Amino acid sequence: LPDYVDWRSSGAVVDIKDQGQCGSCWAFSTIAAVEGINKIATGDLISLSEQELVDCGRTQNTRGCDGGFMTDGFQFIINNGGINTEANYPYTAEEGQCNLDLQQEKYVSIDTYENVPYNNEWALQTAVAYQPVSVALEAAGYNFQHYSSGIFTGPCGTAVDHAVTIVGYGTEGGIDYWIVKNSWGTTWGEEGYMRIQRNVGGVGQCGIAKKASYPVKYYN
Repeated sequence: LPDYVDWRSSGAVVDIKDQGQCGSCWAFSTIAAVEGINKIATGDLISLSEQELVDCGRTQNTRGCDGGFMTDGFQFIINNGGINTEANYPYTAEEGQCNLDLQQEKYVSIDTYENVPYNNEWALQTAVAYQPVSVALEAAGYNFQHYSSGIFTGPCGTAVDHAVTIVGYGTEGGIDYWIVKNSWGTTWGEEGYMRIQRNVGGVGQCGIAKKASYPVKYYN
């Protein structure tokens, strides 16, 4: 695998977004991964609608601003035959009624999704070498919350509670890291991103390797 990967460098990552006062992170992670594979497979970068997932993608386990799962996000886009753009179905940071007309407008599609084998940073690295990958991690701790620069090495728990998107990886000063795209706006971390320690084993740093998944498009 490559020594360094950064999906931002090849125009596969939309500018940093802010979920605001709403636990919709599963939706931001779903969308960032779909945005990535769409650029990789088709050549065009399009900013897509988190609000559509929040309003229209509710399940037994996925509950808009009350948390959810990227697998349900991917499932919705597959089931619906696509997803609308950010511009057409804008983000409100509030749970609203599913706009059926906007739901019918489809600008990006995915064919399938896959789960990265659990607790396997090597499998995760393999997946990230091909595309941005949706992950969940433990983001509730003071140090994670106040992260501003460098490679985050903890402390943090492992009990997944917040979804982000891995958009690359690398090594600096002998320390391996993942590049994480968060949805807390540009004022958090390294202009919205975090470098977080990689190759620590097991569940990965802050549990990052526990529940990784990515969307699939059959044709390039």
